[PDB]
Amino acid sequence: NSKYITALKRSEGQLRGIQKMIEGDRDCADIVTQLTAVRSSVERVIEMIITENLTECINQPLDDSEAQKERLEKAIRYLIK
Amino acid sequence: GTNSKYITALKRSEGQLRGIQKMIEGDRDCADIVTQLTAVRSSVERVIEMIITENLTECINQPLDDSEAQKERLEKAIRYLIK
Amino acid sequence: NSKYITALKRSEGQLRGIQKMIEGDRDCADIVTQLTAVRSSVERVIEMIITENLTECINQPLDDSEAQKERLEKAIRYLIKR
Amino acid sequence: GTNSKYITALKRSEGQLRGIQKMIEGDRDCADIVTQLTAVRSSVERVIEMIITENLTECINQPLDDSEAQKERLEKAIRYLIK
Amino acid sequence: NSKYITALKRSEGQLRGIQKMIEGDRDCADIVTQLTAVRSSVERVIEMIITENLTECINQPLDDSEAQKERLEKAIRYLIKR
Amino acid sequence: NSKYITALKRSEGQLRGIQKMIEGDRDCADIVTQLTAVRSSVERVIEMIITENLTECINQPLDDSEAQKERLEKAIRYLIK
Ligand SMILES: [Cl-]
Ligand SMILES: [Cl-]
Ligand SMILES: [Cl-]
Ligand SMILES: [Cl-]
Ligand SMILES: [Cl-]
Ligand SMILES: [Cl-]
Ligand SMILES: [Cl-]
Ligand SMILES: [Cl-]
Ligand SMILES: [Cl-]
Ligand SMILES: [Cl-]
Repeated sequence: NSKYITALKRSEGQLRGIQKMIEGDRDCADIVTQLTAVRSSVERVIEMIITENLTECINQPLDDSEAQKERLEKAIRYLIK
Repeated sequence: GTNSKYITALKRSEGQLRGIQKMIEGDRDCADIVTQLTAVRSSVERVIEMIITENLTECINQPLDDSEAQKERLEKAIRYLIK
Repeated sequence: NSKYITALKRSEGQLRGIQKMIEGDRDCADIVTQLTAVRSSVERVIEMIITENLTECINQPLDDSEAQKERLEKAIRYLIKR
Repeated sequence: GTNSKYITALKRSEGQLRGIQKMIEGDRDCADIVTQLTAVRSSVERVIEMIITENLTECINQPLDDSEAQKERLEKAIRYLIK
Repeated sequence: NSKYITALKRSEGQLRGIQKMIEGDRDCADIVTQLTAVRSSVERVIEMIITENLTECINQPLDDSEAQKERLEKAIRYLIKR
Repeated sequence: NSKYITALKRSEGQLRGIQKMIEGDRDCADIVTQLTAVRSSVERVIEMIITENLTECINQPLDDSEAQKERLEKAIRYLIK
C-alpha cells in the first residue's frame, strides 16, 4: 500500500542527505547515526511486508493443500531468513 | 577515494528505492519487492560496516597521544562495532 | 503464569548476585558469563510469551476476518525483533 | 523428494568440510578458509530452516484434532522458529 | 564500576515491576516491551564490560608477545557472541 | 592448526549421521538438534580463525602504514560480518 511509498521516499531523501554529509567531511558518528536510521526504516518496511504476507497466507489459505503448503513455507522462510 | 566509493554506493541505493517505489504502486510481485528491499538494506549496512571498520582501524593504527583521549576514543570505536 | 514469575525471581536474584561480584572487583570473565545467563533467562520468558500469544492467535482466531488479520500481524511482528 | 533434497545438501557440505581440512593442513589462504567454512555453515542453516519451516507449516496447515495436543504442537513449532 | 551497579539496580527493580503485571493479568504488549528493556539494559552492561576489557587489552598490552596474543584472543572472542 | 582439523572431521562425521537419521525417517526435533550442533561447531571454528587472524593483525603490524591499515580493516570486517 501507499504507506510504504511515503516511508521509502523519506529513506531516499535521507540517503542523499548522507551523501552531502560525506561530501562535506562530516564525522564518523553523525554519518553512522543517519545511515543506521535509514537502515532501520528500510528494514521496517521489509518486516511489515513479510508480516502482512505471512498473515494473509495463514488467514486466507489456498484451496489446494499442496499449494497452501508451498505458499506458507515460502512466507515463513522470509520470516526466518 | 574512500568517500567517493561510499557516495556511489549510496546513490545506487537511493536509485533502487525509487525503483521499489514504482513496483509497489503497480501492485507488483511481493517476493521481488522484499528481495530488492533486502538488497538496499544490505548495501546500506555495508557502508555502515566499512565506516565503523575504518574508524576502529585508525584508532588502533594511529593511536592518540593523550592516553585518556585514546582510551575514550577506542571505547567509542569498539562500541560502534558492538552495536 | 507463575511459570514466568519463578523465572523472573531467579534472574532478579542472579542480578544482585552479579552485583556482589562487581562490588568484589571479582573475576571479569565470570561476571560476563553470569550477566549473559540473566540476559538469556529474560529472553526465554520473552520468547515464551510471544510464542504463546501467536499460538493462541493461530489456534483461536477472532470471529471477524479483518480483526483477525490485524491481530495476526501484531503477533507475528513480535517474532521478528531481536 | 523432500528428504533426498536434504541429503544431497548435507553430502555437499561434508564434502566441503573435507576440502577445507586439506586447506588447513597446507597452511592455505585464511580468507578462503573462512569463506568456505561460512558456505558450509550457511548450507547447514538452510537445511535447519527448511525443516523448521515445513514443521511449522504442517502444524498450521494440518492441525491436530486434539485441541490441547495442537496447542502444544504449535508452541514447539513456533519456539523452533524463535530459537 | 558503580556505573554498572546503578544500571543493575534499575533492571532488577524493573523485573519485579514486570512481575506485578504478570500477577495482574496485565497488558501483554506492555509486559514484552518492559522485558525487552530489561534485556537491553543487561546487554548494555555486558557490552560496556567487554568493550572496556578489549580497550585495555589494545591500549595496555602485556609485556610478553605470546601472553598478549592469548589475552587479545580472549578479549576479541567476547565480542563475537550474541 | 591441527585442532581445527579434528573439529572439522567430527562435524563431517555428524553430518553423515544426520543423513542416516533423515534416511531412517527420524523426527524434526532429533534432526534439528544434531544439525544445530554441527552448525555451532563449524561457527566455532570460523570464530576461532577470525579471532586469531584479528589478534595477529593487531599484535604483529606490517611495516607499511597503508598496508597495515588495509590488513586490519579486512580482519575487522570479518569480525562484524
Ligand atoms: Cl534493523
Ligand atoms: Cl525515520
Ligand atoms: Cl568490500
Ligand atoms: Cl545490524
Ligand atoms: Cl568489571
Ligand atoms: Cl529454497
Ligand atoms: Cl541461527
Ligand atoms: Cl502474559
Ligand atoms: Cl552459532
Ligand atoms: Cl560438538
